[PDB]
Amino acid sequence: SNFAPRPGFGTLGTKCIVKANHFLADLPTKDLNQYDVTITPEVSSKSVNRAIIAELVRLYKESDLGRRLPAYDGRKSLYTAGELPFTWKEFSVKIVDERSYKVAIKDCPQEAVQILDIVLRELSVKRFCPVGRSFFSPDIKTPQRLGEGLESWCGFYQSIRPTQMGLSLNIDMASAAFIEPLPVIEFVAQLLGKDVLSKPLSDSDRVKIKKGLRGVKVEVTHRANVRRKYRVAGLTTQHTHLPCLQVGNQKKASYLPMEACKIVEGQRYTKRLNEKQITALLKVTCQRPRDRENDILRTVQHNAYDQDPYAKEFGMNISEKLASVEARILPAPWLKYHENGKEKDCLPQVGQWNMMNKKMINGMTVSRWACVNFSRSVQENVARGFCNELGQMCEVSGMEFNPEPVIPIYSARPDQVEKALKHVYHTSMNKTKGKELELLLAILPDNNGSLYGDLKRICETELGLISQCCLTKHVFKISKQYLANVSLKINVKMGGRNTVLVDAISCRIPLVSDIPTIIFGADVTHPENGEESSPSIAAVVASQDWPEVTKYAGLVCAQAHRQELIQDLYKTWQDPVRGTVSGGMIRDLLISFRKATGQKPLRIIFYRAGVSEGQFYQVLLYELDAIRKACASLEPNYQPPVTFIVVQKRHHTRLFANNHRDKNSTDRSGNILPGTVVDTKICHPTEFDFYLCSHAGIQGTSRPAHYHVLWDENNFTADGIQSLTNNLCYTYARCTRSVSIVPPAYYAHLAAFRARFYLEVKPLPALKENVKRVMFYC
RNA sequence: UGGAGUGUGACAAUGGU
RNA sequence: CCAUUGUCACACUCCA
Ligand SMILES: [Mg+2]
Repeated sequence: SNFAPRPGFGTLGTKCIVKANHFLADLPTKDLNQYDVTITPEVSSKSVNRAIIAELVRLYKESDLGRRLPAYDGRKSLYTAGELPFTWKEFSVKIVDERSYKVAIKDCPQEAVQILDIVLRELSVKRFCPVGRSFFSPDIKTPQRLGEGLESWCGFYQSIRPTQMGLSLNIDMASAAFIEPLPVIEFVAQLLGKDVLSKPLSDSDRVKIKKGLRGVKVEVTHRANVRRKYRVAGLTTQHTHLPCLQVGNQKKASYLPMEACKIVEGQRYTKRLNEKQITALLKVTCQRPRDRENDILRTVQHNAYDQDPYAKEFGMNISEKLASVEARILPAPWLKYHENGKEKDCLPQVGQWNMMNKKMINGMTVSRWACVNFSRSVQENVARGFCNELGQMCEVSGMEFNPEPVIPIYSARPDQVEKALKHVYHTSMNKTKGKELELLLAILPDNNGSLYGDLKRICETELGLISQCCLTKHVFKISKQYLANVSLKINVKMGGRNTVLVDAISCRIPLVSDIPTIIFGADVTHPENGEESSPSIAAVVASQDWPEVTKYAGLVCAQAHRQELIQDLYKTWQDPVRGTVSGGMIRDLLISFRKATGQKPLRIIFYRAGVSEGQFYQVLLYELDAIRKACASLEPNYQPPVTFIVVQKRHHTRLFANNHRDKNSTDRSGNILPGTVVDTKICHPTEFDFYLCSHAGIQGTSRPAHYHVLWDENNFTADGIQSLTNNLCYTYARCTRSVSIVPPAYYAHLAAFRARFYLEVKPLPALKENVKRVMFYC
């Protein structure tokens, strides 16, 4: 039917003013009429068809139409200011640069602003040039060259969206690099970086220049007045040392001097960017959020939708100022640490912190391990020193480490990885009278080349041993931060936890810490390798302790090729021995939660990540039906209130600060503070969703996460969801900062990306039991 | 593959005509 | 055709 409505706006948190990029567009719903084309031929060239329509209209702008400027999308459709008096016009206006075109002519906001978007694209095409959807214009921000002849301006790309303030036009900034409009002499001088007038060019250099100039339009300069432009037919094999240029038809071999041509501002694309060019473009493409806001503001002031014949003939209005919206800043939560450490409560300042004089909540006390060395550079002494230093860092960071390994560090070679792992596991099994190995510190080389894949495939699919890898350069140059951040992984990998929310411990967080609640997750990772052969694999994670929700336990399965839905939540196959057996992922995760806590969950919160607005409804229907069926098949009369929350990240809605000279910014990359929520004036007006940016920026802008709360049953308040999501966004296991998208929907993608190595329709090999209950993937 | 983030390229899924 | 999103790869920056 319909999604879950909005139960209001929040009030808690501080106040601040954020200026997003959503220019409100006063829609002119006076009158708009569509039309069509009755053409006997067919032209597939968008630009050519557009020129045709323009010329044909000019041929009869005032003769028959009358004081009108009709539009044209690019298909069988024309949009005017109304219904024109004529009904049976006949025109066969040809184009000369050649077939007769015989013709016989015969809810309020959506259609009107679809016409608005059509005329927007028409204006952009008429003024600037088109390129992969995004229009780019030179005279925007003083374009400058970044390479030999490649110079990059600042383009843009609009998209109307039916937001809350009345539908609004959107704007973003995209950059492309095109060749400079300079004489060929200077172009060659900059390309080769050497003297060219007195120094003859080599054959390889000549071939490179010919390839670079292939397809480049050139205008003759030997004529003062007739500077006709021609396409480059080729370069002749034979300052007279400069080879002649072939233009025109291949049969009509015309030779011109290299100095008798010029660049005609190339249209589509230049030669593929190199390493030295991509770095400069990256240095220029993304700037501080202040500069991003300035360019977004400028690209509409320059484009000037206000003063335009189309705007005059329709009345459409777009304010040249970015939208100003109020957006509360949620407060950071309190974190409880083990009492043995100097500090027991640390609050995150700007969304990040470090464990100075702090100790993890639970130390799993690893006492058996081995270190396998997959390299020739690092040797026994260096590997033993690295292991000892990691042990000392782990002991000072919270859990006891056995100072000496079970077996001496078994050096090996990359090719015999299976033999090395088998020997190490079996030797250490033989010793200690058969006690399983807690962890193995692999040390794999810099450019492993599937060694990492083979290692993390064997150690989990076949052996059942929790592993941990470190590159060679880190071993050679160890740092306290690096050792601490690997110690966090080692601690969470053994079923322990290291950070816990103070609110959850006290059982005070709303609608979560009063009855058993499990916070799920989901994601997919398509193969992008061939077609119909490599299955796309799906992952699901779920919490496994109610008083504090920090421990997850994921499990993965393969599914059909490039299917976005999580194919198998609840699958039933006939089994004559047992009957109509059930299974999937939901049954297994609920069973694991029940075993690991004691009480069946009584409220499911689900964080399905990565779906499109086009298929929100279909994915909601299928996943929620699967959840209901799975839970109903676990115990009769067991229907927990589910709460879908779809997470999106790749969205083109930025967020800046009202004044960029104040304390309303982070330490660096002075965009918004970590924790802002913007659920007013930029969102789906009738569906409950809210932007959010829980992660401190580092450079460039900060792409806020766009949570889109789908079907909701247990009646969360909007402030309740915002607070719970921001708070949950802090308890990240493998890091000490604040994550962008919440860990329940982060671990899913992380485990799905992990599971791609397990394969080598066609389900993946199962994970061993003793590496499933713990966070193997993280 | 210590981790977090934001730029680009390539490829891909889905909604309306 | 017009979009909304996703995966992968590379580059850069930052952490005690
Ligand atoms: Mg993902």
